[PDB]
Amino acid sequence: SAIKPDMKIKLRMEGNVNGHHFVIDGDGTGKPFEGKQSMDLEVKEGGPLPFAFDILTTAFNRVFAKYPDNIQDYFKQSFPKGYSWERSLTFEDGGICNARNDITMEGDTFYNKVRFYGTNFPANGPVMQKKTLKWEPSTEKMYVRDGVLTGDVEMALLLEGNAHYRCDFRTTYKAKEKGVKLPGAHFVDHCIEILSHDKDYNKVKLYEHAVAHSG
Repeated sequence: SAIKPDMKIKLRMEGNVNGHHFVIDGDGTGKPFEGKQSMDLEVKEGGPLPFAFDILTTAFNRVFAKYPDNIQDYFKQSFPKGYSWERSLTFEDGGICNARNDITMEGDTFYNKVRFYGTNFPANGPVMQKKTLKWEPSTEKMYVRDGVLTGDVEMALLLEGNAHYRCDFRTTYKAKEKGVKLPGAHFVDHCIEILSHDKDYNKVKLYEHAVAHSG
């Protein structure tokens, strides 16, 4: 009821990876009930980025997921006040990232305040050498841990030379308003894709389709 079938999205990300500082703006639209969104991104400071753009893409909102009637939708029930999430990303060669997003809504627009910090990526590894191609489609497991809604996903970045580079996500999600009821455990399938880009990934168009289910 707060959430319309078509919503606009505004975003700013600030961050630092291996010491490199950057600022990225996003402008997008999506369909919350169909689980589809896309976004145009533009690096404003720090470009051309010296690391694989792909590590950032899942930090650029689980409101855009199709939920069936039989699973409580914690994210759509969080609005208009909104919610926040914090994520750790643990890569198999020791790279580590922490990201957060604080999401608010004004009228027909979501605003996103995103922070992304990464460290310990080996200078000779696929992230700093820009050898990544895409994330594989994934399944996030949603459950409650110590009273907090938690999503785990085992992610894989396809690399040049048909190898995958693995990363474990853990995200915690918290409604701003007390007493939004927690859902039962469930799954969210995701597919995220870079649809287009320019030479050094200073301008990128991103898309995600996500669908909640019970297994």
